[PDB]
Amino acid sequence: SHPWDVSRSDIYVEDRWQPIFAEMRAKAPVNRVPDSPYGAYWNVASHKAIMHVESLPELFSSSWQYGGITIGDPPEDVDPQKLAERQLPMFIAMDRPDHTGQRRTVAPAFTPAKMVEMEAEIRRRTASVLDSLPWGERFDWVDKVSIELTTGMLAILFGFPWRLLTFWSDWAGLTLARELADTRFGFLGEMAHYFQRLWGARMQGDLISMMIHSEAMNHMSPQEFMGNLVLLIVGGNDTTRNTMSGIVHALDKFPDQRELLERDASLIPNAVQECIRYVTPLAHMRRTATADTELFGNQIKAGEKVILWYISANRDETVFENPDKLMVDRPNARRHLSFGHGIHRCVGARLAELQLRILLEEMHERRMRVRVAGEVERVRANFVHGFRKLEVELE
Ligand code: HEM
Repeated sequence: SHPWDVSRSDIYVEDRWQPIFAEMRAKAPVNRVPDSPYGAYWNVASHKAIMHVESLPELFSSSWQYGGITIGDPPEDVDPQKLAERQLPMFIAMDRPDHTGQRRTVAPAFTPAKMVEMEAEIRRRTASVLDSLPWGERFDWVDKVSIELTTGMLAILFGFPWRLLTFWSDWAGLTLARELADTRFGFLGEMAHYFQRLWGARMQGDLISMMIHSEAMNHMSPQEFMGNLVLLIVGGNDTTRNTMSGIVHALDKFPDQRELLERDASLIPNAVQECIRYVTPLAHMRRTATADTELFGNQIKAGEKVILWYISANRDETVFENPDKLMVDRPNARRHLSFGHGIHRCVGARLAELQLRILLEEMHERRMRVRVAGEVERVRANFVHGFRKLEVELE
């Protein structure tokens, strides 16, 4: 099924996946892809099947041992433990019970209590950044806004020395280029050392603080430490950037909506949820079947890749009436799957929602309107989904 091989990056760059996942959703929501630059695998394409799969982790594992949570798998041939150091264990890629203790030790930084406590500094930062922007001129929003605010946000959380650490997120987050694996492991080396120094420094409220004071994560293997660092870095970086990029693009595509949001900005909390759905910053997550099973009248064999395509689920007509339309006021926006579902569901969702609400808010104080002007580059990927560059002009 070359025709339902949706691991190809063109269709996300060319933004033409819509008809393909619709065919799947109609004829076979679950279906097996026999070969691809990623071997064989199952599409899981409907809303209910993703929620289903994701609610049985003992049976659809997300463990790094089986291969982690992406559509890629480590090797080729590759060199042994002398260079089989590459693969990174991380709690997103851990089964229970290990996952539970690891999540529980970052979770308190994302209590609602702590979002009330973090609102104020975010608002100022957003206000500032947003106030430095040149009305009339054309500039790169990704760079000037979305990277700035998100990697800003990420710095706060770690207690990082104040675009700086976004370097080794675009690095960690290409798996198809043999030649480039060495220079990648290099870069992740750098940050590992850097974050190691930072570890000893704190070791004397940030995620280091909370990780240092946790028996889960105080004694992490070199590999795991790199992997968990990759998680919290990428987790709280790329997804929010791209949502931020997609928002202005989506609204520039759907101005009907923008001028309804302009009229009524009580609709922002929901606007955030409709953009997160529309954009789907991460287009999929992976699981690996743990044993033989019926999934949706399909016989999943033990060990097979199961790809959960949120990007399809977020346009499942069973739940989203007129799905390809951005409907800011859409009353069930909330029930999208851009944060996943179940035990691994985004531990950060609330923080993202803040950043994005606050932005939409002090934007609409300045009565900003963002027009997409110059070049517009989507990320070349089947995993990350959003923009490298998005040039824009203002009201
Ligand atoms: C629009 C913003 C975001 C999106 C779309 C997003 C999406 C996701 C997705 C799809 C997962 C995997 C869920 C699953 O497999 O069931 C996830 C997990 C995670 N996200 Fe996010 N995320 C966002 C923001 C953040 C932020 C701001 C942070 C941290 C600062 C963060 C940290 C994490 C972590 C740590 C995990 C692993 C959680 C676990 O396995 O228990 N994310 N996120």
